[PDB]
Amino acid sequence: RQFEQQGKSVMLAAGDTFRAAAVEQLQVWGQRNNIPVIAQHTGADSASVIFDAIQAAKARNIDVLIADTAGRLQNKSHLMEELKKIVRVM
RNA sequence: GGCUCUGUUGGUUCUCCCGCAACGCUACUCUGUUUACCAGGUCAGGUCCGGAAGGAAGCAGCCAAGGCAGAUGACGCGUGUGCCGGGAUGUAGCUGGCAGGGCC
Ligand code: ALF
Repeated sequence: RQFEQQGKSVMLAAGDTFRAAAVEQLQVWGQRNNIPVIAQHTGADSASVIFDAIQAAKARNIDVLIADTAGRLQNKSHLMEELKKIVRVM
């Protein structure tokens, strides 16, 4: 809504396929803002979803795209490598 | 100014197979101690046979070994990691691009 206020078009992307009902939550937040939200399912690859979200945003000429991520502790290296994979794909 | 679904293509999930790299799981054995005579070995002391030479049954101690524990390698069972790994397969499910219609 903050980015919806000055007239910038906003689209949301769900990057958490791990936690339960995160997709549905961001879909609720997306419905409250009356803006399209791109997500697939729980368990899906996050980097792929975010990638497709950016591609779609480029095709739909979306001004601002916000990409969510899964909650992760810093002491976990594999999740850090996953996030690095997300960035690398982006 | 947005959206949906077809044509084509890129991913992803599930089922099956496999490679590399990156994180995590039992039963046995090594040490800690334990088990009087009635599994075994060495068997002190003592005792049995003998003039002598020497053998003998065998307690304790010790070592296996049998109970109970502290953890060591391979078998057995798993995976929200990376190479968007390589493949098989869906009449599948989800997502994106493009050629676009049409709906507003
Ligand atoms: F949405 Al969360 F940990 F609760 F990423």
